[PDB]
Amino acid sequence: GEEQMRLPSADVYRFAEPDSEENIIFEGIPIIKAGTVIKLIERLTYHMYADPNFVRTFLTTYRSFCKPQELLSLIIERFEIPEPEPTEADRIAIENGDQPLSAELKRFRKEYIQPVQLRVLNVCRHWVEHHFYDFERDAYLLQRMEEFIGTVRGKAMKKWVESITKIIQRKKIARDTFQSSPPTVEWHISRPGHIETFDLLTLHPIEIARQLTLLESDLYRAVQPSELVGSVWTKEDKEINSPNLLKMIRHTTNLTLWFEKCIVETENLEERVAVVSRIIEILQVFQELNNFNGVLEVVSAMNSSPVYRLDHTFEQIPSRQKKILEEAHELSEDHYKKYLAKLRSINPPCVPFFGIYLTNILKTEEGNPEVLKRHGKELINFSKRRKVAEITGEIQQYQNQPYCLRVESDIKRFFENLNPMGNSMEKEFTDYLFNKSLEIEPRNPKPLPRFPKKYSYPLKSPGVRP
Ligand SMILES: COc1cc2nc(C)nc(N[C@H](C)c3cccc(N)c3)c2cc1OC
Repeated sequence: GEEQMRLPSADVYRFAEPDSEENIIFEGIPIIKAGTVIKLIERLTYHMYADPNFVRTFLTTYRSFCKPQELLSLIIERFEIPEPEPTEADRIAIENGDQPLSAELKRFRKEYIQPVQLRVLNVCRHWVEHHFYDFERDAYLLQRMEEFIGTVRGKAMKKWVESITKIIQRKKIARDTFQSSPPTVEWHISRPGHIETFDLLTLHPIEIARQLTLLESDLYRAVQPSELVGSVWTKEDKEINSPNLLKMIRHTTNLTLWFEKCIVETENLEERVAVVSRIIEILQVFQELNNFNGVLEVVSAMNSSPVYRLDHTFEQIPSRQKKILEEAHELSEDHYKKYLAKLRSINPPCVPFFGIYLTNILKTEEGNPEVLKRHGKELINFSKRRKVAEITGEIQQYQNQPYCLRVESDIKRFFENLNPMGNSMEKEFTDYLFNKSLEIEPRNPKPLPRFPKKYSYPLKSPGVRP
């Protein structure tokens, strides 16, 4: 029909081939279920309408099916639309030195070229505003973007070119508050500045929880949604594609293993009871601060193979502290049912539990195919990417919740530099922790031996009331 005849031919332009069962599948604006990358690019910059939901989802998840350099080449290719030849009558007009009517050329420029080109510029703008890290990780990509943007000509394009340049410059500059005063910083045995004495029992439990909550809040807020797409944190380029997520994972591993280390390396039973009791008090302050990430880190340490088996230690833990620990565990049961109910009911600020998102994204990545087949052709399963983007969107709704708590730089550095494993690998260190657990509390027939004290300071906690 004339609709396809008005569009450019497939021999000079790839984004005008008609829709079909073997290049695009759908789930007012239709929702894309699957398609070839060309059809995804076409609909990302569609001439009939804007689609901000799709633009946001595509730019969050495209690195799982298209490289940044390839996306830029494709949207530049999309932008470069050939114009139709003059009609026979207008050819005669041009050869006679007269102005052609150019009715179809003008209609095509207004109803197709200008909308598609403005839609490409809108993708460029969203890309530099929300995903500038692609340009920080690849200077050549930015050079190509600035060259493309800098050569765009048009009255209607001018405003778009300036906003894109403004955002890029604002991002380069960034690379190079509270209504009330925060509470008084709490000290226990260790004095301010005496970093050498800082430890689990010498720092105030309230302040350990406050400083770990600020540390974890900052780590949570730094994770970008694309660090979780396509399971890139479990792949080779994880250090470049997921630096903030890996920093959050490594913190959780170091903090959890440090709590286990403090517990099993305290051989004296009475002292180990004081250590465990202090870690439950730290969990109590994490609850008060709505740091669910911190609460579930303590749960993980208490449920670990070396700690969970310490029946002689938990026997001496007051019933009230055991019930607090049991209810924190129940946050994880029934697929984190109670945890999600608590998160949706609390008032900000909070630090959500990050692990649940990683688990659910891995389940979505492993349980859904990368491509869908239709008539022998492979289409990118975009609904899979949309589901991952919806989960990462849940992460983002809590990333603008700063805490009215004063940073204590020395305590902050103490927790940033925690290295319980030392030179050991994780598996070998956890085997050491379990073998250490068998040493301090041997299995049933072997009796419980007595061990000497290691702390030359009082074990009584100052409590959790500020
Ligand atoms: C079926 O498996 C489990 C059920 C649990 N049920 C409850 C209610 N709490 C648990 N753990 C909490 C955090 C806790 C309380 C007291 C002492 C210690 N050490 C840990 C559980 C751990 C389990 O497995 C590891």
